[PDB]
Amino acid sequence: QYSSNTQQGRTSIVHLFEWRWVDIALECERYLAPKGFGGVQVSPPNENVAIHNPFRPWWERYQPVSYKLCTRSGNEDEFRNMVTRCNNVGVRIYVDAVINHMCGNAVSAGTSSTCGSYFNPGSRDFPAVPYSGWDFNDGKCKTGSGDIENYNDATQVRDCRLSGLLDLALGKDYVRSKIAEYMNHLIDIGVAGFRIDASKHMWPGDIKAILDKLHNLNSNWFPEGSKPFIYQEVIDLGGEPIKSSDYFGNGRVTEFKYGAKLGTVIRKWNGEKMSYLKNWGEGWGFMPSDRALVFVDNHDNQRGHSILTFWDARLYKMAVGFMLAHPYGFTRVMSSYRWPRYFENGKDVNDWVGPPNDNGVTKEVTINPDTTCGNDWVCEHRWRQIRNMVNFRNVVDGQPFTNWYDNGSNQVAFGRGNRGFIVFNNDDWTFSLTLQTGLPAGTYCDVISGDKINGNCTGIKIYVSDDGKAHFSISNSAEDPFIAIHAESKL
Ligand SMILES: C[C@H]1O[C@H](O[C@H]2[C@H](O)[C@@H](O)[C@@H](O[C@H]3[C@H](O)[C@@H](O)[C@H](O)O[C@@H]3CO)O[C@@H]2CO)[C@H](O)[C@@H](O)[C@@H]1N[C@H]1C=C(CO)[C@@H](O[C@H]2O[C@H](CO)[C@@H](O[C@H]3O[C@H](C)[C@@H](N[C@H]4C=C(CO)[C@@H](O)[C@H](O)[C@H]4O)[C@H](O)[C@H]3O)[C@H](O)[C@H]2O)[C@H](O)[C@H]1O
Ligand SMILES: C[C@H]1O[C@H](O[C@H]2[C@H](O)[C@@H](O)[C@@H](O[C@H]3[C@H](O)[C@@H](O)[C@H](O)O[C@@H]3CO)O[C@@H]2CO)[C@H](O)[C@@H](O)[C@@H]1N[C@H]1C=C(CO)[C@@H](O)[C@H](O)[C@H]1O
Ligand SMILES: C[C@H]1O[C@H](O[C@H]2[C@H](O)[C@@H](O)[C@@H](O[C@H]3[C@H](O)[C@@H](O)[C@H](O)O[C@@H]3CO)O[C@@H]2CO)[C@H](O)[C@@H](O)[C@@H]1N[C@H]1C=C(CO)[C@@H](O)[C@H](O)[C@H]1O
Ligand SMILES: [Ca+2]
Ligand SMILES: [Cl-]
Repeated sequence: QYSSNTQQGRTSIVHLFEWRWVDIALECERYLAPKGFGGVQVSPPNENVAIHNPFRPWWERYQPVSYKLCTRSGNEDEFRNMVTRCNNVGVRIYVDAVINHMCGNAVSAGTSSTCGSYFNPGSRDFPAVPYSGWDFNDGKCKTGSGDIENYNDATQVRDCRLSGLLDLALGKDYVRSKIAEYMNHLIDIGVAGFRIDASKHMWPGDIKAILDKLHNLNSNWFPEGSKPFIYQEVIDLGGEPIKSSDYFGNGRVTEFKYGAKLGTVIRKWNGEKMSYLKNWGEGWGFMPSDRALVFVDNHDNQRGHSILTFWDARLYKMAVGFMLAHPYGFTRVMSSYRWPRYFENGKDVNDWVGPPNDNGVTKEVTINPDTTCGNDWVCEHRWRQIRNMVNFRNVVDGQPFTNWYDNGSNQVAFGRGNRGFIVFNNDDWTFSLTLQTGLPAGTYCDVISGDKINGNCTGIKIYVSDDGKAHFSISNSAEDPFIAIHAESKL
């Protein structure tokens, strides 16, 4: 469960949040394959509640109605088509598995669902599965409300309703088997693994029991005996009885400390500075690198405070670039849509807004002439600075963190063996200095400011001399105050 199952030399997943299956299929072929992306995390592919108040929120997809592969992203045919076309060009699909719960307990009965399935929350009736009253934790939960009230009580965190979401009885072999049936359907289609939603709200032993029932990966694309990559969503910043480490038996775990601390550093908040990143990773009290799934922001926390997002583009690019250059963890890049933010007493009252849509119909991802996206899709994964850093990570794969420099403040650099070097200026004055890069002598294209195309650079050029040294100059007023060069950006 710890191996991503990506093609050799492909080291990142991108979350194509709320993207339609047809758009993902095309993206694999036209972009992700040739740009060396490892895979795609997809929104939940299973039927959910169509919520009309407010209007089709992104979070409706986290309220299951059945395991029918029928959503605003598309149907089962489209989903199969996407996985096949993606695997055929060496790009993997990872499913957002919502298996802790069904929908909100107070949702109205009926067929207000993305595949028209009937369901009745009040009577605990989900006949498209089927689930019935016996398949939920109503009787196991010991809180007065039936919901989670206190995170300092590990038992209710697992046995009670997360914000009133009906809590599946994962201790029952029947419930485990219905979930495994769904996950096995996806595996056989060709899915390479799973993001396990709300992992904290499940007993590690119940997750294990479900995983024990899973097939090996599809033997047309994957070597014999391949297991799904598992990365479990557990938010653990400390201070709670449940720990990320409790889930290590099942696979990797999201390291939420990662983006929280890096954002704080890059914003220069709380007295933090980039020079402190010299011992980044386990030195910052993070989980072991071989279990961490890392990211600057995710679909939840990009809607809250302190986290860096595409809204803070300049600092965001640096943070994502630092992450992609650094060997700690397995990296996931966010890909978002814009929504009509509106702040009222410091809260975004429109943080619920679903993907770009015309009366609830998801808009296609259009591609502009300059390779950016239209229709309000942000496409961070297509931003030159990020896309090129995704390749940087591939090129330097397996090389050691080395040649660290800092000015004691916010001017830092480091290399990856003899294959890549990166330089950051986050201070309020100019970074002008000759540094040991660890690289062979040559002219290198800065892949942040530009591209190598045939035999020239479209941006900055760095000149590495015979002793591996090169001069860097980065103004503090630079639009992208960082430079990165690697073995494949050499002229
Ligand atoms: C979203 C996230 O929530 C949980 O995370 C906890 C975390 O475990 C805690 O440690 C802690 O963390 C804080 C920490 O304390 C801070 O100090 C630190 O700085 O920041 C962190 C936060 O980053 O708090 C957080 C937040 O509570 C889960 O542990 C985690 O798994 C969650 N992420 C997941 C899971 C889900 C669930 O599938 C997805 O959730 C999203 O979708 C749901 C469902 O649609 C949506 O909720 C909506 O629907 C509800 C039914 C509704 N409820 C109301 C109705 C009631 C009547 O029945 C009431 O009973 C109830 O109380 C009402 O609130 C919600 O209002 C409505 O919004 C979620 O909002 C949405 O996020 C995530 O996307 C997925 O990634
Ligand atoms: C282990 C520790 O890691 C992180 O701490 C960072 C600091 O946030 C950062 O400012 C910097 O701290 C000093 C640095 O170590 C030192 O070399 C430099 O000269 O001065 C810096 C402060 O001015 O670097 C450290 C990591 O080296 C996290 O932010 C911390 O939360 C984290 N602490 C841990 C460890 C313990 C055990 O004592 C608990 O207190 C806490 O629960 C846990 O999170
Ligand atoms: C492909 C493209 O990537 C990069 O562009 C990013 C910005 O760097 C990023 O900050 C963000 O810009 C938004 C900005 O923050 C805000 O002021 C404004 O309201 O909205 C902007 C988006 O419209 O997003 C864009 C991408 O959408 C580079 O900075 C661009 O130079 C880069 N274009 C290049 C690169 C290539 C090939 O690598 C060519 O295809 C393209 O023609 C060329 O212009
Ligand atoms: Ca639960
Ligand atoms: Cl996540």
